[PDB]
Amino acid sequence: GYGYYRTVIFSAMFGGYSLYYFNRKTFSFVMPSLVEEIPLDKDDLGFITSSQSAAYAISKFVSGVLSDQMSARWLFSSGLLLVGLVNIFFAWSSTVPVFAALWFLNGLAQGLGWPPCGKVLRKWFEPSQFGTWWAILSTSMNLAGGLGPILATILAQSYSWRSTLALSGALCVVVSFLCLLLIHNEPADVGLRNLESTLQELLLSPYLWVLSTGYLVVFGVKTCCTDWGQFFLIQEKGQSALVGSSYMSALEVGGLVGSIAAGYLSDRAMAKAGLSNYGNPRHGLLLFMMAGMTVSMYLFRVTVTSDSPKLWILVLGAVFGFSSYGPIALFGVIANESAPPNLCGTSHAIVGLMANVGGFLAGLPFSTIAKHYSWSTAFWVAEVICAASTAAFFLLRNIRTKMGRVS
Amino acid sequence: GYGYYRTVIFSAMFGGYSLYYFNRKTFSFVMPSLVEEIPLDKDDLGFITSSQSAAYAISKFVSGVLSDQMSARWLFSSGLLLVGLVNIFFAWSSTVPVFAALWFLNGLAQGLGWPPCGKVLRKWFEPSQFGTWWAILSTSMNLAGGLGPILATILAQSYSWRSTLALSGALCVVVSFLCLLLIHNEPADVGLRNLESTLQELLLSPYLWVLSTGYLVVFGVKTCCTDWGQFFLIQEKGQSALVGSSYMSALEVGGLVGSIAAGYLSDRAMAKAGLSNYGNPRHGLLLFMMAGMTVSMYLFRVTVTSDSPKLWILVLGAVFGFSSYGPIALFGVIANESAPPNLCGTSHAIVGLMANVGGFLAGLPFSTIAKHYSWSTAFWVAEVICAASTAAFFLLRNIRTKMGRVS
Repeated sequence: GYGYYRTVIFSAMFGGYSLYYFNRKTFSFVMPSLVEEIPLDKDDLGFITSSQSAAYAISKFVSGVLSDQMSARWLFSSGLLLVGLVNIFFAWSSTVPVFAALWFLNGLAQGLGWPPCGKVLRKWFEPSQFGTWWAILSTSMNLAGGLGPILATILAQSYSWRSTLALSGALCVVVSFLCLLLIHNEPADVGLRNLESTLQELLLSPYLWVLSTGYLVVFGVKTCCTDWGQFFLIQEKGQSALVGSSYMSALEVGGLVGSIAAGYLSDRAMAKAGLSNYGNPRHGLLLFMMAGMTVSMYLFRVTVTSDSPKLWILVLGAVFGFSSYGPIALFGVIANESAPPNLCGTSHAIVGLMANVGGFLAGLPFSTIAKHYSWSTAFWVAEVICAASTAAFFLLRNIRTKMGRVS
Repeated sequence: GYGYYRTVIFSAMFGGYSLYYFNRKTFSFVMPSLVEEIPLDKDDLGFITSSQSAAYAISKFVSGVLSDQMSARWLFSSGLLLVGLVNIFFAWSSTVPVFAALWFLNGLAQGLGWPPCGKVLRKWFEPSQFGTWWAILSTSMNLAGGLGPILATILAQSYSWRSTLALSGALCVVVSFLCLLLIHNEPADVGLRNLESTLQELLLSPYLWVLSTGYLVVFGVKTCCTDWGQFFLIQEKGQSALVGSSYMSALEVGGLVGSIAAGYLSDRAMAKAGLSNYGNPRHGLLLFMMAGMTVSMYLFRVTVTSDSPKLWILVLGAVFGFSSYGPIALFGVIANESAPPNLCGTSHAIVGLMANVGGFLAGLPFSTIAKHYSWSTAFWVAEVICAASTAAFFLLRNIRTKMGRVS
């Protein structure tokens, strides 16, 4: 049955990508037991994590381009098998360049997880339900990030880092063998009905780059607020460290509920409409949430003092988390959905490369502006870029969203 | 008397820059008598005019940078003496490379006219009256453009192109000798009271480049509408050639009244305010007029048919001309006004180089988008860029407008 296959393939892909995001950050999760066992440096740890970041940028791009050509089930379970072999070799490693090289290989293999998920969600799930199941699979990412450090500290208190990370890699190998048999990349695999364009017809479509610059701005504003809202509450808003950490936790909880709400309400907006090729019924709430980022960063910049209570801090953290992790889910939804069927993952990779560009823009120039001028000037520049792109995307909401050839 | 010097120096500079803009386009003005006398090609004529355009781009930049170092009266009357010597040599010329080289030298010498006007208006006129006298000197430019072809056709019907252009150059020589003695570049020349920063302190100020990108967008949208609104009414709006030409004349008359209204009402807004260094009281109506460009191009794009009358065409032409030539005057006003006193012309030149960039963007990529997609898609991309920069400049209205050092 078609719904039985939707349930089974998405549950296997749910557990699979939870294992993916758990083993994208396992060295981050079991970091205290490893630095108790063997000594490292701060710059050495940063080199390992930056090697993963560079390899995972390259691998998101290469895996998005390759997921259109080769199948999704083999690319998915081969990525999880490579992650498992990497963690098996990593737990039995002792010297620092072997740590850095194997974690570079894990950065290469973590990219092979999500564009197969994008191809499966593209060919299986209807556009009237694509956003909410996309949001539940990003909730699998968030569930891995939640249950990661807790049970990681449990298994690092019970067993060592070698045993925990080796059993995690062996679990990736087992879930790879048991998720190769439980992903079908199209409904035409089991005999069900499915639901021509080239790459230059995707790249010359303006909606890919409007979507990419909107995702660039939204991810850069998300990343600068996520990385420096703690210091913005410490230094220019007079709040303590507990209020800044609880503001980050409010932004994360609001981000989970905002990703799920963006998916579900954008699928409600897609079911009620969808007769024309120009425009997108997901823009009608993507713009609500980008205006929510505007109103949220304004009411967090000018209406936060040292005397305004923690309730307003938590409310504004939840509303900016809502209004920010919603659009990142929606730019992923549209980069997979408004693309041609054989140019879906390429479109999502070209959009997701702007995550790397915006992460660099929120790391070095945002901290540069916050060091030279002030923190409020830097976060206000972020609010200006986000609100100007909110207005620009409200203008550009009615370009030809369905990409590829024009006929 | 201080007001007597304001009147006399501005009247001499008024007649001077009228002679400047009349002799910037005299070969364009007396073009029919010259093509009756000697034969040319369309690409030859285009090479002459493009040589002037390139030399005048280079000369606006070099003259703006040089007007801060050397005096304004000598640079001004030396520019007018060079224009006069060029036209004296040009009227007595016969061969095509001499035409192109002398008109290149006129392109080099027309740049030497306006940054001395900017320095004189900067040091003489108060910021509570700077915009309206700036607008009257741009009205001198428009008066030269109005009385140019009319009396040019009169003097080309009476005398030849040689006699007319030679008497025009001799009038530039006479007005140069009689305007060197009637421009004082500071009130400290005659003993009146006047009204430290470096170049890297100007270039690293963000308001110069926010102002430059706003002027880039406004001049590109002005230039694409001015160059292609005729064809947009011919081809996609069903209007005849007379309605398109009268729409352009309505945009020009509206542009003159909008430049003067921007200057006068921005000086009224400057007199009523002006206590802080952040923000600019001219932004409060520069944003009204950029929103006027937005509303004007929207109500000209979607509420113009083949059945909507010529009254709505003329009203929308006047309102977009208002709302477009207002801001170009105001970006000049602010590029001269919000700059340091010894970095005024450099700031105006760095802003005015974006006129060259936006003129190229409205020439080749705008016609490229209008050839590939449609005319309404191209003008809608122009409306999107103008409205997105309207919103971005409404955000950025409160950056530190006073440029230079921070103390």
